[PDB]
Amino acid sequence: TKAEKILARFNELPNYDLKAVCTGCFHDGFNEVDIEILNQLGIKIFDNIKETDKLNCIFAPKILRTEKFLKSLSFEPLKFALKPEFIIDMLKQIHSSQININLFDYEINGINESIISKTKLPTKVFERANIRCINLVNDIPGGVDTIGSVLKAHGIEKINVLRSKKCTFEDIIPNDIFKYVLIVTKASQVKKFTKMINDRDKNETILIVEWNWCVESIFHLNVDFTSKKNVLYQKK
Amino acid sequence: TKAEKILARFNELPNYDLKAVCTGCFHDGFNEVDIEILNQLGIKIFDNIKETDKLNCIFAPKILRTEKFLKSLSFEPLKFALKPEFIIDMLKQIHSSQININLFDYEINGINESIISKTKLPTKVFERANIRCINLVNDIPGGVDTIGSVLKAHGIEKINVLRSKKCTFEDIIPNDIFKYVLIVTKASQVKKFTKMINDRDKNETILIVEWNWCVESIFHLNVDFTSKKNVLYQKK
Repeated sequence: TKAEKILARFNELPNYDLKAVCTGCFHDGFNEVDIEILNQLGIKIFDNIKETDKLNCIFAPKILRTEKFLKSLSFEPLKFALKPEFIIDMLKQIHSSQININLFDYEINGINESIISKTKLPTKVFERANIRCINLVNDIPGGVDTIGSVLKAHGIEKINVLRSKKCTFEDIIPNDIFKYVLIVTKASQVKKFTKMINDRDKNETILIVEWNWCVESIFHLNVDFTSKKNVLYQKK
Repeated sequence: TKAEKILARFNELPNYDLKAVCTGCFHDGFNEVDIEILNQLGIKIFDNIKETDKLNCIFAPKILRTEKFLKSLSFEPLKFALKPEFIIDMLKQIHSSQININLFDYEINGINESIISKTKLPTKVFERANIRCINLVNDIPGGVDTIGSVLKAHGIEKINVLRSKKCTFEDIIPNDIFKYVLIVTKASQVKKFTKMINDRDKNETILIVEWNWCVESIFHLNVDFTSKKNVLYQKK
């Protein structure tokens, strides 16, 4: 309606083909007209992530530890990671002919071409890393449900949640290299799991890490097993 | 079949999803079984470029000035530019567990990933440059046929072929910002077309360049109007 009018002034409207979510921006959302204008430029911003929407883009001010940002690094592929100013400056321009904006002026820092291009690979970061099944303490910040959803988007097949305190060796699943992989928060957890596994499956390989180990692996789309950062314990 | 036999030895074969052409390589072609193998890896190598095959990949030993290479820069997008060894090494492994090969070990030397990502844009390079209709001399090496279709793949709408030397102003087309854009071969052509356009359409803008001006624009997926390299004459 009012949008057709605004856009009618334009001749060669680009189709950007962006199927995006946003994080840490656009907190006011968009009015009906801006959504229609965007649609015309082939831009849609989805409120939630759905596999069927074939998302290929994230808007964010910077690298953020959010569920959406982390998952965006599992898009197939991730086409662009852009600052919200791209949308803001484009709309302001249209609201005043032709659109001249350089999409490449708005790339998020630290999300470089080498990383983005890893999303074109046939594998996910944890599949490449041979971490198929993982154990996750249930006391983990953010809630076990969101952590697991992120880890599964990034190639982990089985997320086993361990009851804090209550658990025994039988509750632990192996990884089908490290036979046992655990994500913990407390150093008393590290000792408890080391004892338990050496008692019940002695001489088996173990990797115990904290959440930041995964997060950093995602941010780089590579697990560097030679690194000692965020590794709490390992037996190989 | 026999390829299945060969690959059945493998669990979790990758799906590279490559729709490729090759240039400067695979000159012996592939046998029936290697093609079925590649097929199972999600790799197909087409003999020619067809818009509807939605190609996303080129195999080449290095950056080449072939029609196939130049056009691969107009893929939507170009996902990988890879050395032929990628295919050779992997088929070698296969004919002899699983496939252990790193796609990124085979990136073509001297390709800028930031350049390849411009293929993700909604526009082509000459469309961005507002070079829509050009004039091309007929003695241009490689022939007008191939130069013409390379330019069209990269956003130029009309290619007007000029007969030198029996040539008049009426044989020239304007670019519908430079009103007249000419690709020439010889210094005497530069002088001729300047004289002619100034006489018949005085005080109009003119850009006269060498073929290499277009080739380098394509290699960088950018026409840099600030550079004078490969420019023979301009009046702005």
